[PDB]
Amino acid sequence: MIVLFVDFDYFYAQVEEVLNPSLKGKPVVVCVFSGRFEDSGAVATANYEARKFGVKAGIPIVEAKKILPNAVYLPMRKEVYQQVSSRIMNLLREYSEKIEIASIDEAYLDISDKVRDYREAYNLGLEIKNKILEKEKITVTVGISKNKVFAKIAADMAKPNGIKVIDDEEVKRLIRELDIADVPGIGNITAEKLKKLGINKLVDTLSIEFDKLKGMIGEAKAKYLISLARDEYNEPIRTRVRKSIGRIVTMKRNSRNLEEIKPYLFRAIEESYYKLDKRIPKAIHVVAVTEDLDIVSRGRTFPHGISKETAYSESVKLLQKILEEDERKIRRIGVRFSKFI
DNA sequence: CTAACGGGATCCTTCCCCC
DNA sequence: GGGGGAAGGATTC
Ligand SMILES: Cc1cn([C@H]2C[C@H](O)[C@@H](COP(=O)(O)OP(=O)(O)OP(=O)(O)O)O2)c(=O)[nH]c1=O
Ligand SMILES: [Ca+2]
Ligand SMILES: [Ca+2]
Ligand SMILES: [Ca+2]
Repeated sequence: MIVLFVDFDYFYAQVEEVLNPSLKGKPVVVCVFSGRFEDSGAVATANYEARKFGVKAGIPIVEAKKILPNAVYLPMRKEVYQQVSSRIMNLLREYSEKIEIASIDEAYLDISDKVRDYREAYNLGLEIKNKILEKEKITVTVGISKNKVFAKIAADMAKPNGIKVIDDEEVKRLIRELDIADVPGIGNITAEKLKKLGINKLVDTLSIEFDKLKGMIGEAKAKYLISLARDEYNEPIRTRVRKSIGRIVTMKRNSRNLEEIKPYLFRAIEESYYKLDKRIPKAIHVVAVTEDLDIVSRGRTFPHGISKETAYSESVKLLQKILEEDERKIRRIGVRFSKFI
């Protein structure tokens, strides 16, 4: 297998840069305002000019303005970014029928049937980089290797407008030397669990007893990491089908009053049913983010599709159950639909 | 009515009903 | 012993 992985660079900020090129060279920060107060919210992404000084995704807006008070702070316009993303994905489909769209800005291409070695796969990587910046003037990063995981690691390394190949021989040195926290699927809770077991490299998973590795990170992550360490990972590129659609809004103030929460729950349903855009769900989940950011959720499924009116009636019953069974004030209320037809 | 913070989605684990 | 569905967890974007 030769897998080609395309990852658009600083993508929300770069799209705003494309629609308004005067922004180029300046630090651009794309924020998600929450409306509790002024500048309440977080950073969706920033470009590298803003990232240089520590303004990156996740940190509060007010924190970013303390660091770069004169940066360009734009509100998030995600469906603008989605239509741009949709057009770029359609470009990628010319280079392989086997393609996996992983998120709004990442696609995996199986180029096994289109090139014979890495040298050609590298050249076609440049052909894709040019065509995207040709047709849409967006710089991307190409990562090429033998499986999805190392193709993504390659792109992580060359990330800002790069292209880089991890060959079979670098895969082996990476198995021995790459920090295991830098492996896709290993966040900090799992990474911290691995270090307390002594594992800091992928090869260490072969030396440890499986049951004690399984006992602390789970069966799936264990087989996953062992498979990578044995150089025997090879999940195929598959078309990913969106399995849920939802929306959760922050209330202007915390509450446990059913009548105060109901408008927000209903607006989540309105916006959620719009995003379904045709497509009928048979399962609904009411999702509450509590006082202290803890997410509670009650749902239920039906032998049939759910109309908007049933979504209204049932969300109230499911919301009542959340307050019946939890004592925390709710801070954000939302809804998720799944199990489509 | 301005208060130390978004939002969307996936896969997996755990528990419990059930064959 | 396992298949299945609900709610919680960890991840990533
Ligand atoms: C990391 C991250 C990204 N995003 C959004 C913003 C990005 O435009 C999009 C893809 O994110 P990423 O690909 O993870 O980051 P990026 O594209 O903005 O920067 P990079 O060049 O390093 O890839 O997802 C979030 O909303 N929250 C997050 O925590
Ligand atoms: Ca990415
Ligand atoms: Ca990206
Ligand atoms: Ca990590």
